[PDB]
Amino acid sequence: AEYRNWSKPQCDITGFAPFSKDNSIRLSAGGDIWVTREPYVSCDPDKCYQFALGQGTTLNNVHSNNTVRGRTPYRTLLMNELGVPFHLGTKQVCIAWSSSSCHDGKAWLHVCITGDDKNATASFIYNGRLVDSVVSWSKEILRTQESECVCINGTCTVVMTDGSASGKADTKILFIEEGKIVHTSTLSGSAQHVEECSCYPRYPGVRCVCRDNWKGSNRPIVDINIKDHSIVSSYVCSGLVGDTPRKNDSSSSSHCLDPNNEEGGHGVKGWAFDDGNDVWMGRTINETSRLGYETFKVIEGWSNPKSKLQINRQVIVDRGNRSGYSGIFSVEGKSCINRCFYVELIRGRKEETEVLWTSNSIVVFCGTSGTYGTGSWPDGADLNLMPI
Amino acid sequence: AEYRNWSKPQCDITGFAPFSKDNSIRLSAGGDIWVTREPYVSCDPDKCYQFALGQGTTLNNVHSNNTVRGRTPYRTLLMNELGVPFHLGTKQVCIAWSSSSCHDGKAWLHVCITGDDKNATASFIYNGRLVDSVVSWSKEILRTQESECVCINGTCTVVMTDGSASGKADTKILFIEEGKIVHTSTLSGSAQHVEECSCYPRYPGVRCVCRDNWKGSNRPIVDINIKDHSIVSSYVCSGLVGDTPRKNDSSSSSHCLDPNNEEGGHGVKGWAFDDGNDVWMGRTINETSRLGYETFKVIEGWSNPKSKLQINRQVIVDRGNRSGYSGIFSVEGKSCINRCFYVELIRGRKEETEVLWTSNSIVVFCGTSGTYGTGSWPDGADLNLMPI
Amino acid sequence: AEYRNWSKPQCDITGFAPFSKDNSIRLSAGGDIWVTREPYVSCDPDKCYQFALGQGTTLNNVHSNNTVRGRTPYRTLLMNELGVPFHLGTKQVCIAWSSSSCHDGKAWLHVCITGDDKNATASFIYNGRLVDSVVSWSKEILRTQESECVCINGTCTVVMTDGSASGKADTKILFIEEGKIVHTSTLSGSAQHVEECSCYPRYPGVRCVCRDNWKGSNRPIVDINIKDHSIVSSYVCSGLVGDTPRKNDSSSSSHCLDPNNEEGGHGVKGWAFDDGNDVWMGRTINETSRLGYETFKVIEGWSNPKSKLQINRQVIVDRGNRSGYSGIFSVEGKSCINRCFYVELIRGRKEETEVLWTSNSIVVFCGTSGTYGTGSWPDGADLNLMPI
Amino acid sequence: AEYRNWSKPQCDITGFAPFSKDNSIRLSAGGDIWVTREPYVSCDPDKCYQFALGQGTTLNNVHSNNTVRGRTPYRTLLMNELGVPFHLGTKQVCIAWSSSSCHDGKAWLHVCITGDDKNATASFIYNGRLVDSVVSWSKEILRTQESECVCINGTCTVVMTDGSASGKADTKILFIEEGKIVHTSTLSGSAQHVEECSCYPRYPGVRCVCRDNWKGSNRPIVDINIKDHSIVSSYVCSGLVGDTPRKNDSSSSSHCLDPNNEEGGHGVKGWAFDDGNDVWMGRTINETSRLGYETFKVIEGWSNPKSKLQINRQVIVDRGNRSGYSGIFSVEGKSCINRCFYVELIRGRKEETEVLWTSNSIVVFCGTSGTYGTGSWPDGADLNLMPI
Ligand SMILES: *[C@@H]1O[C@H](CO)[C@@H](O[C@@H]2O[C@H](CO)[C@@H](O[C@@H]3O[C@H](CO[C@H]4O[C@H](CO)[C@@H](O)[C@H](O)[C@@H]4O)[C@@H](O)[C@H](O[C@H]4O[C@H](CO)[C@@H](O)[C@H](O)[C@@H]4O)[C@@H]3O)[C@H](O)[C@H]2NC(C)=O)[C@H](O)[C@H]1NC(C)=O
Ligand SMILES: *[C@@H]1O[C@H](CO)[C@@H](O[C@@H]2O[C@H](CO)[C@@H](O[C@@H]3O[C@H](CO[C@H]4O[C@H](CO)[C@@H](O)[C@H](O)[C@@H]4O)[C@@H](O)[C@H](O[C@H]4O[C@H](CO)[C@@H](O)[C@H](O)[C@@H]4O)[C@@H]3O)[C@H](O)[C@H]2NC(C)=O)[C@H](O)[C@H]1NC(C)=O
Ligand SMILES: *[C@@H]1O[C@H](CO)[C@@H](O[C@@H]2O[C@H](CO)[C@@H](O[C@@H]3O[C@H](CO[C@H]4O[C@H](CO)[C@@H](O)[C@H](O)[C@@H]4O)[C@@H](O)[C@H](O[C@H]4O[C@H](CO)[C@@H](O)[C@H](O)[C@@H]4O)[C@@H]3O)[C@H](O)[C@H]2NC(C)=O)[C@H](O)[C@H]1NC(C)=O
Ligand SMILES: *[C@@H]1O[C@H](CO)[C@@H](O[C@@H]2O[C@H](CO)[C@@H](O[C@@H]3O[C@H](CO[C@H]4O[C@H](CO)[C@@H](O)[C@H](O)[C@@H]4O)[C@@H](O)[C@H](O[C@H]4O[C@H](CO)[C@@H](O)[C@H](O)[C@@H]4O)[C@@H]3O)[C@H](O)[C@H]2NC(C)=O)[C@H](O)[C@H]1NC(C)=O
Ligand SMILES: *[C@@H]1O[C@H](CO)[C@@H](O[C@@H]2O[C@H](CO)[C@@H](O)[C@H](O)[C@H]2NC(C)=O)[C@H](O)[C@H]1NC(C)=O
Ligand SMILES: *[C@@H]1O[C@H](CO[C@@H]2O[C@@H](C)[C@@H](O)[C@@H](O)[C@@H]2O)[C@@H](O)[C@H](O)[C@H]1NC(C)=O
Ligand SMILES: *[C@@H]1O[C@H](CO[C@@H]2O[C@@H](C)[C@@H](O)[C@@H](O)[C@@H]2O)[C@@H](O)[C@H](O)[C@H]1NC(C)=O
Ligand SMILES: *[C@@H]1O[C@H](CO[C@@H]2O[C@@H](C)[C@@H](O)[C@@H](O)[C@@H]2O)[C@@H](O)[C@H](O)[C@H]1NC(C)=O
Ligand SMILES: *[C@@H]1O[C@H](CO)[C@@H](O)[C@H](O)[C@H]1NC(C)=O
Ligand SMILES: *[C@@H]1O[C@H](CO)[C@@H](O)[C@H](O)[C@H]1NC(C)=O
Ligand SMILES: *[C@@H]1O[C@H](CO)[C@@H](O)[C@H](O)[C@H]1NC(C)=O
Ligand SMILES: *[C@@H]1O[C@H](CO)[C@@H](O)[C@H](O)[C@H]1NC(C)=O
Ligand SMILES: *[C@@H]1O[C@H](CO)[C@@H](O)[C@H](O)[C@H]1NC(C)=O
Ligand SMILES: *[C@@H]1O[C@H](CO)[C@@H](O)[C@H](O)[C@H]1NC(C)=O
Ligand SMILES: *[C@@H]1O[C@H](CO)[C@@H](O)[C@H](O)[C@H]1NC(C)=O
Ligand SMILES: [Ca+2]
Ligand SMILES: [Ca+2]
Ligand SMILES: [Ca+2]
Ligand SMILES: [Ca+2]
Ligand SMILES: [Ca+2]
Repeated sequence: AEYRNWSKPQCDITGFAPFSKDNSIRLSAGGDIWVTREPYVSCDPDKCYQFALGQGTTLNNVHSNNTVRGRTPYRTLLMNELGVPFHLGTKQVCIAWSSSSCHDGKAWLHVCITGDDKNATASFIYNGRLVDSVVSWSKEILRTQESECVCINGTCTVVMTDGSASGKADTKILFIEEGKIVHTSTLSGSAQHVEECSCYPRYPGVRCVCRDNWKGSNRPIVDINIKDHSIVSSYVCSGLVGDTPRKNDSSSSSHCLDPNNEEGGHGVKGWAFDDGNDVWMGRTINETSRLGYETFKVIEGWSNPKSKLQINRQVIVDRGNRSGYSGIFSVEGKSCINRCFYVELIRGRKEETEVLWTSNSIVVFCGTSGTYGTGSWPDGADLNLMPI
Repeated sequence: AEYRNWSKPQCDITGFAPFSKDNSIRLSAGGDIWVTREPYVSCDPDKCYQFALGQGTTLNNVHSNNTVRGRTPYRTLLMNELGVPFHLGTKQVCIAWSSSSCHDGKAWLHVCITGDDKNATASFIYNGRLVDSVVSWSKEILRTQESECVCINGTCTVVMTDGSASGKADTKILFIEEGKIVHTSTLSGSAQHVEECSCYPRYPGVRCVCRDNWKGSNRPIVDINIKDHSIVSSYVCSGLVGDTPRKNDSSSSSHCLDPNNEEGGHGVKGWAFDDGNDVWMGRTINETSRLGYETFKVIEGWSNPKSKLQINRQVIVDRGNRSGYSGIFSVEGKSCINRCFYVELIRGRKEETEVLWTSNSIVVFCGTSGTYGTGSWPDGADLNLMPI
Repeated sequence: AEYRNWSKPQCDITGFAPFSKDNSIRLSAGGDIWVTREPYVSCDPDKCYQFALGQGTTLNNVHSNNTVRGRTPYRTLLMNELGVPFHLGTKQVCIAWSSSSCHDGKAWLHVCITGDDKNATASFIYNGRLVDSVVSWSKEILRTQESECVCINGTCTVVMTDGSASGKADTKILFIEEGKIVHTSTLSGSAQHVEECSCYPRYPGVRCVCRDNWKGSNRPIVDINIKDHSIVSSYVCSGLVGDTPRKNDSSSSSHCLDPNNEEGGHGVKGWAFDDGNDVWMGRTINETSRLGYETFKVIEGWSNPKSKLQINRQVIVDRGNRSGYSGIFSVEGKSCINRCFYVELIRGRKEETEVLWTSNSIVVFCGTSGTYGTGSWPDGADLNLMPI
Repeated sequence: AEYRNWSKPQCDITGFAPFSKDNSIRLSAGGDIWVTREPYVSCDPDKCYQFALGQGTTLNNVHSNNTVRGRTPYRTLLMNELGVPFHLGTKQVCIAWSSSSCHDGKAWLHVCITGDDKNATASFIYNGRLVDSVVSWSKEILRTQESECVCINGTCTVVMTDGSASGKADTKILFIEEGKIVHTSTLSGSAQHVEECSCYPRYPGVRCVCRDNWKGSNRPIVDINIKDHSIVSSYVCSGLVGDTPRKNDSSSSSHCLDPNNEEGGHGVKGWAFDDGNDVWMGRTINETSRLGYETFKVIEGWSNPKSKLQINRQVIVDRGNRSGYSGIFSVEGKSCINRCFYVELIRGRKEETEVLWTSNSIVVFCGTSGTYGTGSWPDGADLNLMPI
């Protein structure tokens, strides 16, 4: 086994094709399925695995009540092969209400945060063993990506924030080798608030596209230079913006360095990446809430804060169906690195009062250099008919 | 791991021996089992896998109501080892209301079609990743085999159809190397309508025996040449025809070039293969309905359209129980390529109104050069006793 | 991977140590467990597998009614790693209401029989593909061992019977190389009725201890020469006799060549093996019924038929508890071949009328050259409480 | 594949990081989970496994009543990958009401004990086959570690006891090569009563921290020389003692050689290990019943029976919640050997009478040389809302 260098060009992309659906909730009206949230996908060199933070309970289960809650000691990171839904034989790989995993070509790294809000613990687990742990530095909800980390030449990076959800917070980038935190750069550049980054390998370094929970409804970018541990940061220029909430298509605007100050509060995890001076991005369809899910290309949207020219729209989930978190992952082809993404399909509380639980299912698309059509692929469960 | 070439002669066949039964429905009365239809069987160099098209629901499950429906955004392609019923630990390999799959000696190809009726998308998945996709070309229910594809020297082939189900349609044959659509030949020859081909290797090409849904109760044949991509086609000469509905044995007739025009409309997926000038074929035992299942050799049935001389019959499913789709697969023996087939045993709606769902189980026989006896192997669930 | 030769001295045995137990019936009151009968154990070079004949149903399932029946089309051979109870992810490896399996060092052979009572088919499955089959020869319930077969230098041997359960039946021994029947030898020597042979390797031959459903309460021995395919047969001399029914310890007697004629009608599958001129053997504790199980050694039990001198008695299952079929299998130690055995633990109809089903769990013991104690390991379910 | 030698220095330990939690009781409220007690953790070179002792029943079952009982013939030793809950497809690896396991580099070894209280039997199962067995010597409950054994150069040591739980009793140390009992030295030194040892490699020997159930709330230490098979023994010096029950912190005293005589009756399985002349150790928070769980470092606590200076306290389970047995396991890193530990979270009878069953879940923590914070990880099920 050799370490992944990811030293290949990005695959040509014309949009994304259908790849996976798990049907989790539909399956839990007549099965034993875990209650989850903040799912994501990552792949070893052969195949892809789906992750989630469980709630330490199944759905048809009295312990399902009040699983809207985001941190409990009973939360663990679930790991299955992609498209094997989270059944009772599912492996909980570490204790965590916040997590990030990646495979460096030789083994899996997992980053797992659990414990008190003010004194949380991050564990670093590699080749099935604990190798390290750092402590919460600002004492306010140590948290990480909720999607895959990236590993170049055996050096894996992960972005972590401790701090205010609504003011300056303390963001750091760790560099992990065979499970050991070898360096710790602190955030730099113009990004003013950073959360749940969707990172991808852009040789010779790593690029991430994040959530700004404070004053931006445009999206932070982070460059990460893997050799000298340096960081620069900014915002996704595209005048069509990827956070939720945000203003409508006619009003909005963006900046290449600063938060647009537009409904900037709150947000949703999301993803975008670059194709020359253009930008591929996904986002919710509804501008203020977590309904529907679209991707597209904005022409010159990577390098022009004034561009609002989308081509290649694809509806993933239609505006009548709930979406949620979403992130990126990278798959290595014979000739190129492909970009793929997942979409958390949230059901239940607080938005849906037909039940007492909160959970998700998931849908995964992958870039293609070929052709595709339309469709829609929601969660498809009926809550009025669900275990009451 | 070298590519499969299948460059061994077809095994001496005196008939078929019992190979596999999954018992899916009876089990789903006392366990959480997937609702499925359109199963098939394919096998890697070491062992055999069963596939099927899930309904994103288990049987004892409120979402099972209405699963008679062909295309939903929740249908996914399920894959287990042969004889492992579709339990909740079953992997979904892609989103699909129409698929095919083959292993090429090195890795699995899946051809998965999902999306809108008028704008379907086919994804091509190889060695664990999306490598390609085509849109619907005629915008009228893009569909493929519902059984194994075939790969020789690392080029795999699949047959797809877009367009009318009761008039001329647009059938193409795709050639695929490591998940990459490398050529697209268009259908040619006498065959006038084509659906759901059951293809076998037959060095140095591939042979398919399909379903004409338009004016044929005789079955289409499709020859595929692999090195130059040329396609010819015709019908199965035998005067005892393989489709359902059809005319009875005294009344029916056939042609080697055109459809026969006898109850030709509609159909069922089925299979045949040649042995010199003789034809082995399975079919249903009722003329108009998917009841029972039989197999036999029609002597000179591959090259004389008047021949109705059948020998070596066997009742696979007795005339009073339910059959359905049926297809071939080829298994590489020590000295020869053998031929086997599964039979979909469809139960429930709309033919059976004791329940609200529609599902299948399966039985599998394999070619034998040895000896054998008689029996019947239906689904054997009581729908009078099933889930509410 | 080399073939098994089994060419090592047989291990020293002082009695048997506990090895495995599946508590299947106990689990089936709070889980989905297969209904089975006629279980057995066979090991690959690395580890053991547990086998059984299914009823195409789990226990908490409406279809479990009249699982007393011994031949339906819904019966399959189930195969798990030893210890892993028959849950829904259990593989059904072939269609069988009578089976025998065994690993030759390179791959598994399975010998499965299904079909009509008067025309059944035995399928031979090797390295995951169908390689041969044979028709019933006497048209009267073709059956086989219901426990492991034995393979030497890549030649496997299995004993099958077809014919009357209460008169002269037609017993044959097959030699199967890589799934292919290379020879069929008919039964020879002095044994007058043969069924359900528990066979073990004994370099260079194979040897089997069987059941006489006809006139014997002593046990047929069959002896198979693997190179020149010769058969002899006789009975287990021991005045202590292993079949059930039988006369009591004081009243019973035996014979080295003929059936004792003492309560010979009916029987049970059991086992024995030589230890110089002595015999180790198991049997039900009760004379006329399938209650309790015991093993002991009988000094000069292999060669002198007047001997009734037992020693090293062990109670495996106490006399107030149900037992059943039992059979031998051999595990290869570093320097010698060990000998182990399984006791079927039958619960349900028609002996126990509290429930409508008929199922079993199992317990497994292995030869030791060490010291051991006492105990009793029954099935331990309470049927006064099981489903309905 | 070479034997494990464990010939690396012990890793720096500043404390413990969260590693795994299995949430077994909460899951059993809506899913089929085994009833277990006396769980523990051991790892092959690649990955860890959670073992436990099954009550031969799942939780939602009639057979779960009276699982408070310690020894029945339905108990088996369960084995899953760490973080995979004891679901229906979990392997039962041998019959055991008391057990121990280690991997020696090449394969697994299981020491399992079952049978009559006064004539128990212990089976030694190595690389999937029974290699040995010894009877109960003092005919008063042969029992063993209930946590991992330890192997060095392919020789495994395990500690067993036969005799009184409140008096002199007979402890022995077995030395096992590939499942073969090669030698047996008996207990020697000032250790007066020894049970349930939590052992760990300490090249070139093995050391163990045990339970004294007779006169000592300090914990026996046992040192095992692997080369001359010689045994010394004593007690953990630290003034804060590891047993439950015990006196409070201002009353407690120890002794390096003899039992303290302080509420010395009864006990709980627990662990400690040396770090220079300091000791690392865990224990229940509450001094007299199994409530809460804590770990800390005692400065000079390994060598000075007067030292009561603890540093680095961590609460694993808060004092409102239930703990139980806890043991140690060792994990080989690149440079050094890490120490880890599990905690049993016992729920139900006798202490809690809302339900009729007794079962557990586990939480697991690992040595770290990095940093950490606080938290509490109880079992977290609601027995009020549990199955009747
Ligand atoms: C089968 O499926 C295919 C593939 O998904 C569909 O083709 C896509 O259709 C979408 C939707 O129309 C296209 O996305 C849109 O592109 C527009 C640009 O289109 C033209 O204009 C420019 C500039 O003059 C030309 O250069 C270019 O060649 C085009 O002719 C954008 O304007 C769209 O954005 C606007 O529309 C959406 C609604 O669609 C609004 O909600 C937005 O806010 C915005 O106002 C959008 O980006 C996409 O490019 C097509 N892709 C491909 C590869 O063909 C087929 O339509 C479908 N077939 C059927 C029968 O449904
Ligand atoms: C035990 O199991 C074996 C194996 O399955 C059975 O043997 C098979 O039996 C079937 C059914 O009879 C045979 O198939 C039939 O072949 C007929 C050919 O007739 C003759 O063929 C030659 C010479 O002509 C002779 O060798 C032979 O003796 C025959 O007399 C076909 O005409 C049959 O088709 C017609 O009948 C069926 C109903 O049976 C109709 O439904 C058809 O539409 C059609 O009108 C039929 O195909 C088969 O060849 C046998 N195989 C072998 C290997 O022997 C035994 O039947 C079974 N035994 C018992 C006692 O149950
Ligand atoms: C702890 O566990 C061990 C191992 O299981 C037990 O020791 C075994 O005890 C059994 C039962 O008594 C023994 O089996 C019996 O052997 C007898 C041999 O006769 C004597 O001769 C030998 C050698 O000459 C002497 O060493 C010895 O003293 C014997 O007395 C047979 O005669 C017995 O058969 C009769 O008894 C049984 C039931 O008791 C009847 O059902 C039969 O029909 C028959 O009439 C019997 O076979 C066995 O050999 C012992 N094994 C070993 C290895 O020593 C301990 O008993 C047990 N301890 C406790 C307290 O339970
Ligand atoms: C975030 O997370 C970390 C990690 O858990 C916490 O830091 C630990 O805090 C605990 C609890 O206080 C510390 O353990 C305690 O250590 C005392 C040491 O005494 C002093 O002396 C040293 C130098 O000799 C100084 O460095 C230190 O500042 C101390 O003043 C022990 O004496 C304590 O034992 C007594 O208290 C406990 C209750 O705490 C009683 O139950 C005992 O019986 C006894 O009376 C105690 O064990 C631990 O050392 C810290 N570890 C580290 C690495 O710093 C943070 O507290 C936490 N932050 C927040 C805000 O929660
Ligand atoms: C269990 O099986 C028996 C036998 O199949 C069932 O009893 C038979 O039911 C049929 C149709 O209802 C009757 O015509 C017969 O008279 C019955 N036969 C016998 C031998 O009794 C019985 O109903 C089944 N039990 C359940 C609960 O379904
Ligand atoms: C569901 O839970 C509601 C809110 O309960 C709160 O959160 C839970 C997890 C507990 O910690 C509890 O003490 C809190 O009050 C309840 O009001 C409601 O009764 C529950 N519903 C059911 C059906 O149990
Ligand atoms: C079962 O469904 C019946 C009709 O189904 C209709 O079409 C499909 C696509 C469903 O999604 C459904 O919502 C539509 O109404 C219903 O009329 C009937 O009430 C249903 N029965 C039960 C028991 O739920
Ligand atoms: C639960 O069990 C109680 C105690 O009975 C004991 O345990 C069972 C398993 C048997 O071995 C019995 O002979 C023992 O005395 C019962 O007294 C009680 O009723 C049981 N409760 C229920 C609900 O079944
Ligand atoms: C967009 O939002 C603003 C609300 O601030 C509104 O004035 C404007 O008309 C909206 N435009 C459209 C096209 O919805
Ligand atoms: C956004 O979401 C809410 C959900 O209640 C809906 O009522 C509103 O109309 C949506 N608006 C748009 C423009 O999609
Ligand atoms: C077959 O059925 C049709 C009825 O439409 C008829 O042409 C013919 O007479 C039938 N043949 C036999 C043998 O019944
Ligand atoms: C075919 O099936 C139908 C439906 O029950 C039946 O009524 C009919 O008689 C069958 N036809 C023949 C020829 O057996
Ligand atoms: C054995 O059975 C016979 C009946 O044939 C009876 O007379 C005798 O008492 C029995 N002997 C023993 C030892 O049970
Ligand atoms: C067998 O059971 C019967 C009662 O059904 C009993 O009388 C007979 O003696 C039993 N044999 C033994 C050895 O217990
Ligand atoms: C410890 O636990 C016991 C058992 O319930 C309880 O009575 C007692 O109050 C506790 N003691 C302390 C000091 O917390
Ligand atoms: Ca925002
Ligand atoms: Ca259930
Ligand atoms: Ca047709
Ligand atoms: Ca008999
Ligand atoms: Ca004590």
